Amino acid sequence: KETAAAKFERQHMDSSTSAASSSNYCNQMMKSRNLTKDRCKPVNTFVHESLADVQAVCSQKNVACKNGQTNCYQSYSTMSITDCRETGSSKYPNCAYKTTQANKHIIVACEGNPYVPVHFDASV
Ligand SMILES: Nc1ncnc2c1ncn2[C@@H]1O[C@H](COP(=O)(O)O)[C@@H](O)[C@H]1O
Repeated sequence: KETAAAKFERQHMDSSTSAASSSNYCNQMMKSRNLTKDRCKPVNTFVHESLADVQAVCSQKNVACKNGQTNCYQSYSTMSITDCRETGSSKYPNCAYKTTQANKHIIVACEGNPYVPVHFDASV
């Protein structure tokens, strides 16, 4: 079965591109990562850094989580990311997304032993 750590990797990791993310990127990735199977997931972020670098965030700057938990961490450095946002005309099963590359600090929630990312909270 798929662990929370694996789900985070599926939903949020894309180390293969540095982030020349085409206009087509979100359309393709939201589908291929199975984020459009049940509904169109409204928003989602992909991180274009190594797994090691993203895992390392769990020992970086501790910040409050949006849900009020205390297990969130902000990256000390900016990271290459791509935000995917569902368009107004997007209609499930044909989910359509605006692709936006940015370089921002990421905030992730971590759990477990080993202590690893399980939720993408924000970018700042
Ligand atoms: N502080 C947290 N620790 C662990 N999981 C969380 C936290 N905050 C939210 N979540 C949930 O973790 C799941 C993964 O989120 P996402 O990475 O957005 O798919 C979501 O269902 C969130 O509601």
